[PDB]
Amino acid sequence: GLMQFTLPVRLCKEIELFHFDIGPFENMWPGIFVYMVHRSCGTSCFELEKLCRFIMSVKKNYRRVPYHNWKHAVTVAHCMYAILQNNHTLFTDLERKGLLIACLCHDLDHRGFSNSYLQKFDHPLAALYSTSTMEQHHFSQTVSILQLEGHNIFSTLSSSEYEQVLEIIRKAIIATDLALYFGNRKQLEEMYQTGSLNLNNQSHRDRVIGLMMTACDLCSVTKLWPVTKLTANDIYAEFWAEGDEMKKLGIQPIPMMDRDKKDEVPQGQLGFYNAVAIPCYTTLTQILPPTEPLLKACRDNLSQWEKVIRGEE
Ligand SMILES: O=C(Nc1ccnn1-c1ccccn1)c1nc(C2CC2)ccc1Nc1cncnc1
Ligand SMILES: [Cl-]
Ligand SMILES: [Mg+2]
Ligand SMILES: [Zn+2]
Repeated sequence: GLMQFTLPVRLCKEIELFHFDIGPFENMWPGIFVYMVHRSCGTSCFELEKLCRFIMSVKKNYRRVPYHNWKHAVTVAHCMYAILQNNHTLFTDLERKGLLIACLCHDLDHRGFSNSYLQKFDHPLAALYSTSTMEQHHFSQTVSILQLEGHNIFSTLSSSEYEQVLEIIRKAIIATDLALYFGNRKQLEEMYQTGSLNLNNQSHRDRVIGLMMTACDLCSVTKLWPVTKLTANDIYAEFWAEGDEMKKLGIQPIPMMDRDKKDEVPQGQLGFYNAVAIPCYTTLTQILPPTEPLLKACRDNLSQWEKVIRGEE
């Protein structure tokens, strides 16, 4: 084990920045993930042949959708790598192992439709899982892939460690259900402003990981303006396809899903940054101060959407 993963000089420097873009070459994203696992966790965390097989099976179970795709999985994992590297003392061995995997797997088999669409559509998954429908499916896909021959990347753990890391992965994946994030964030806010927040308490760790998962999931709003602006076209391409499908069920979609309301997108982004993204990163900065650059870049993007609304660009 004296073959080590390296990146070209510009990726080696810029991968440490919260606002790194992983680029348009798909065939380099497996290498970037392994590199992040090797520096984040260690070169000994995983057997390379099992990890490589796991990564390729995960890639094959993401779909060709505009936003919730393979590129989003790796991007979310990289934001988690940055949080882990800038808070290295706060996490256990199992948390480092589970969290990069949770992030790579968190939207497995996404079709670009919300839990709401699956309910209104009466999709079979909505019968199997009444709440966090898609997020329960993604976890179930993660478990199927882990049960494929040659894919048990946790084979060096004891039974009880394996079980714990799969419980970290399950809870991290359920927490990417944005309907759960409002509650979780309000609870961490109270806990922080009263001084009861305690990282030796497992239920509090769970809440902090939950919040890290939302931060990583939304991290597209924390890139430099030209990345953030281009990735918004991709999320809206999904939203408008879901609103089309709502219209096909005879249901008026919510405004952000109506492609006839395309001109109100800038006002939509403000609403989202003020109600969801800014509070999300403010709280995360309060709990993990070295994540400040996520909040900063999010503020800068909010500032850019305000410039668009006043016709300055
Ligand atoms: O824009 C987003 N949502 C949204 C638009 C209007 N209202 N609104 C909203 C309000 C309340 C609740 C939920 N969504 C958005 N949503 C999400 C996850 C699906 C929720 C992830 C990223 C997103 N944006 C984005 C922007 N720039 C670059 N990449 C991504
Ligand atoms: Cl879609
Ligand atoms: Mg999701
Ligand atoms: Zn996601």
